[PDB]
Amino acid sequence: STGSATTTPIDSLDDAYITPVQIGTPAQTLNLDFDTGSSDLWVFSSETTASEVDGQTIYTPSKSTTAKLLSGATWSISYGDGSSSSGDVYTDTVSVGGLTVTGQAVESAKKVSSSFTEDSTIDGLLGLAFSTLNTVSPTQQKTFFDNAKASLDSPVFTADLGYHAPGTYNFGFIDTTAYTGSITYTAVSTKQGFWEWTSTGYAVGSGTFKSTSIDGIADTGTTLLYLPATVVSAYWAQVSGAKSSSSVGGYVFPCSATLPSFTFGVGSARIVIPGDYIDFGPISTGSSSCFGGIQSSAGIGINIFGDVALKAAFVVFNGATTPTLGFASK
Repeated sequence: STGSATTTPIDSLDDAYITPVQIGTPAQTLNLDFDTGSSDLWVFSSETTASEVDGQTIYTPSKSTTAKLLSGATWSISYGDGSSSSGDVYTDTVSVGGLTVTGQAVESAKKVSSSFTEDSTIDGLLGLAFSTLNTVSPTQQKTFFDNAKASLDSPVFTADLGYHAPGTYNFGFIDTTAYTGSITYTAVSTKQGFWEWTSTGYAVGSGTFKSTSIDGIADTGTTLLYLPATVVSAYWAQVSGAKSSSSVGGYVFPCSATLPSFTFGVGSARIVIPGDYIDFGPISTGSSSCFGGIQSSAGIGINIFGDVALKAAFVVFNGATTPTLGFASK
């Protein structure tokens, strides 16, 4: 089997991408944030504290004839700075573009943190990291991809995110018309539960490519590109007036600037992120100071190849017995 679904930016800045997902019988369609950096499929629901729902579409398990409460099971995900989302667990039928998994664990939120309430465009998350990170207790549950894997024509999914435009998630096949040239595959460490790999280096604009190993994760659930401070300084040095601001919490640059591209290495191949992808707009409405899309990973503990990087590429998440990651230009 295979499935395909269009993923769409939630706003004019590509702050995140939502993909429609059918849950239950009859289907309830929720717009989920497909997240290769986490491993829980969790949703706003009829059980979510009423004052914490503000425009989101909810899953109502009592209206699904295939929903079954997973007895005694709970989940909780904590955020590095902001509270937590948590709840109970059902099993139900989940389909993405008709690709169907029966008995998928669907984590129903009883509480969500404030940032989720405040974002009416995201009805929940569909995790696509490795199932070792799934938070359900006392019985860990499998991701949608893990449950689908054996049925798929190939045990793979691909991310083709758009800049200011819709994109595609495909499961089970490689659309060879979606990229240019060849796909370069690179090794993955699954020990931390992420799609963790090593970039071979970087270049700023038309400058010299610097060969240096950059370990990090391919994370569709993170907006920006987080890299070591030396790399980030080399990039912003090329933007007149750009500087790291402690109060804002990262690099800002004059909105009038024209940003250079940024190139990252995958083996001997090169992925070029156009400068326009690095502009995240005014720090506050009406400001002429803009927020950069490449930021230091210093406080994070890991480098993150988030949407700013991934949307420049066609990305293959190969879940074969030894997983690998593929990148092609597009």
